Amino acid sequence: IPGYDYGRVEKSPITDLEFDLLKKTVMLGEKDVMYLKKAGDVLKDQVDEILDLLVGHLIYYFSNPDTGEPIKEYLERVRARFGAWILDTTSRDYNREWLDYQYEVGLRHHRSKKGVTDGVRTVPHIPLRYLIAQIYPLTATIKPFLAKKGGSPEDIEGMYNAWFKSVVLQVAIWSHPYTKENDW
Amino acid sequence: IPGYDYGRVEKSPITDLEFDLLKKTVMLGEKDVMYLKKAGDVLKDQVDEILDLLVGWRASNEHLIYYFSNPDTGEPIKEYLERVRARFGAWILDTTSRDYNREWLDYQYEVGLRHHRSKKGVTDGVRTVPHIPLRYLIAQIYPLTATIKPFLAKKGGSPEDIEGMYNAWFKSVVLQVAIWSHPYTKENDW
Amino acid sequence: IPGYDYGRVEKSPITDLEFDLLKKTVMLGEKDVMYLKKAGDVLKDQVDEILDLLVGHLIYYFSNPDTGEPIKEYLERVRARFGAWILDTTSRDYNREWLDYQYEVGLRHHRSKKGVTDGVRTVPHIPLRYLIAQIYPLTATIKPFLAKKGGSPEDIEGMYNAWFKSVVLQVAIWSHPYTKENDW
Amino acid sequence: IPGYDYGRVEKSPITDLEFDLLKKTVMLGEKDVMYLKKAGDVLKDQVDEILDLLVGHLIYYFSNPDTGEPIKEYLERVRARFGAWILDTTSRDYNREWLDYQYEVGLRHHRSKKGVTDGVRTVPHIPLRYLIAQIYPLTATIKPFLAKKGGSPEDIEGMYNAWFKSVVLQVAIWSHPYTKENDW
Ligand code: HEM
Ligand code: HEM
Ligand code: HEM
Ligand code: HEM
Repeated sequence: IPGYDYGRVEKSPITDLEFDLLKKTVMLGEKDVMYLKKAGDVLKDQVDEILDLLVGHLIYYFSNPDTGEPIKEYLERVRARFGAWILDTTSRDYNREWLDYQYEVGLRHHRSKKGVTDGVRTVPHIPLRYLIAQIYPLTATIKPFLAKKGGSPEDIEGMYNAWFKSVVLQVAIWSHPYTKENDW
Repeated sequence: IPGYDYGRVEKSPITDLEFDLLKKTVMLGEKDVMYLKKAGDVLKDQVDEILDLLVGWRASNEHLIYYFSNPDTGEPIKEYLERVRARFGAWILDTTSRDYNREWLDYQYEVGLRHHRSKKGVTDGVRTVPHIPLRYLIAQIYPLTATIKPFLAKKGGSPEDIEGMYNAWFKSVVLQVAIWSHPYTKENDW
Repeated sequence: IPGYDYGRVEKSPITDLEFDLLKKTVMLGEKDVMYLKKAGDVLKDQVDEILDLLVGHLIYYFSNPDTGEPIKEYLERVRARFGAWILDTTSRDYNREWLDYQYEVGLRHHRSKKGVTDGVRTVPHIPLRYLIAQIYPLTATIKPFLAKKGGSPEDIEGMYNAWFKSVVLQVAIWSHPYTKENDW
Repeated sequence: IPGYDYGRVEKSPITDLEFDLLKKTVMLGEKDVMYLKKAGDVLKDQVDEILDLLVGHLIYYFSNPDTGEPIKEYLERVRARFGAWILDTTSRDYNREWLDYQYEVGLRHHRSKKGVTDGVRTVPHIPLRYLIAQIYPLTATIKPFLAKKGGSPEDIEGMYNAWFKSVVLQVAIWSHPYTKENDW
């Protein structure tokens, strides 16, 4: 998967303790790690059906800004990495390697690295306000996929809440290159 | 409620269209507005029980008390916790029952400045931790969303009712934090 | 100097803009900052003489209230901090650090923290009316010391007026814990 | 100066006595404190010239590790703090405040906080061996600047040796987060 750089990016300037504190704040515990891995099982085999809901109004950020035309090759390549992110979110251990890639992913929404990974000339920057807003649809979208394979509501809620915790935590990490020095 | 300034704050530097776009991004529709108002009914009469989970000076609040504290001594400011708790109590019902209009937007922006070094501590005249880091505001989206759901369900009803109320609350919390981030983010990055 | 906490106190609940507006109102400009620093030169070597005029209708507030007896220790320790305040007033940059200490000093006249710094059992509270009244003697007392080393009357007036501006500004800050919520 | 945190950092886990013993071992006495302050006079007005020799052999540690490309903003911001360190080394009183900042500076070479201050993704860790080796060039580089303004060789040697003592003492402090528990 071109540009997919999990495990191959530089050290994010967030410390291990600050990360641990962040996981504590979103209440990401051992239970959620289990629920996440279980979401990975439930979602593994529905990724394309998830991808069709999300990536294949914010089309604009996949576009050439001067013409407003979307970049097919940008959408395809990001979609593929997003497909991997679905399973990275569920199945990776949320360790320094994970933190570093989440930070990378945040830089790629940011003017710092947006468009660079796919070599496209695109909207340079995704405003923070939309990254945070997106927490809702990207959280809520997953839940029908978590439930389709049945099980217990407490299973579905545990998986769902763990996913929710991860999305928030990710966006919390991503905000670091968006926020003023000292305000993060 | 001292410091509670809903309807009495200055114009936030966010336009009406950017706000509307933000509500559209979190998918805050007329269904959610209805669900929010219905959460207001379900929650109004459980606020103190909600407040005890989140904010008091005899609450249950966790790794967060520090931001209610004197930084040099680490001691929490009882009067800060009580006054904020009262405003938080009103915020619960403001979140459910207010119309999400310019007046609302302006107060959400105010509330974000009050977590920010710009106005934290000023409202209660306390000498406190000057600034709540953005990372924690965003992280808090989860516990402040998830905490509400048992209270939405206690009075029974339909799961689709509870989910509608719950999701609307979720949308509001995200939208609020999205607004609050504006004084935290670099010029042009919001 | 025990209790002398310049640079080591918490954030006063006064904003940077409200402080700047306050300096604007007392007309504290770049000229006064220069004149203040020059007062610092003129006064540093007369502090003890200054202190003997001021601290070594006030005495009651240095006293045990039940017996009316003054607390030697309290007077000695405050005098020392006052000695430092003379030079802090002239030589510090009037920035957030300064503002925070002025606010601290106001709390120490207030029932909020009077007596705490020196661990004394004393008159709990200095009434605001006397803090404001004291603006005059604490301003006017300094002027002979500003003039003793000679120079130009315009020098002496510039130093004197800057000192006057600072004393007012300080008391203006101190009033915040004395005034009703919303009335400051 | 962004990130420049002298006087604003937490308590280093080195005691006052262990610090005093360290100054005793490098033979940092009252004479050196005087010589240091005199170096401060001699160097204050040559800092940029000094900075151009050192920071604007080990560029890699200012770099992105994956690409080896140096981070201009990292070099700029560190250079500015280094400029302040030159004058902090000469002019500060070597007290607890100073010790705490030296410890901070050592953590910033260490994997514990390297890159965090400037939010850069960089080489995570400066190996201890290079911190110690650097004692020589960072000591010897200063001496022509100490001599340029003339004076006595005994003046230049006193300033030079005091600088030498400080650099060693600093690195001695910095080694604490690098060394095994109990071996420092
Ligand atoms: C309104 C908000 C958002 C918009 C408009 C947006 C759009 C984009 C775009 C254009 C890219 C590719 C950026 C580049 O490298 O040039 C991208 C990458 C990605 N986004 Fe977003 N995004 C948003 C928020 C989010 C959120 C909250 C998540 C949650 C994780 C997310 C997940 C991803 C993933 C997984 C990728 C691919 C990352 C990779 O390269 O591995 N996005 N998104
Ligand atoms: C989604 C996240 C959050 C929500 C929904 C929320 C809600 C609120 C509300 C409603 C208020 C009072 C507003 C008013 O004065 O009218 C408030 C104030 C406050 N909250 Fe938060 N809060 C959040 C995050 C946080 C975090 C992470 C902390 C860290 C402990 C925190 C600590 C405080 C403090 C110290 C105040 C007093 C602020 C001040 O000095 O004015 N809050 N919060
Ligand atoms: C009638 C008016 C005043 C009375 C009775 C008074 C008395 C006192 C007392 C009892 C203290 C010790 C407070 C404590 O317990 O810490 C004190 C501290 C002090 N006062 Fe006043 N004061 C008055 C007005 C002023 C004014 C106008 C100034 C001008 C700046 C001033 C300057 C100071 C200073 C510098 C200190 C030491 C602050 C520190 O702790 O560093 N006072 N005064
Ligand atoms: C081979 C050895 C060294 C290398 C490769 C190196 C490189 C660096 C780097 C990359 C930084 C930025 C660190 C950060 O991310 O915060 C830095 C900061 C700094 N270095 Fe070194 N350094 C070395 C040894 C030394 C020595 C012996 C000194 C003597 C004091 C010194 C003085 C400084 C100073 C003063 C700063 C800025 C401290 C501050 O943030 O205030 N370095 N150096």
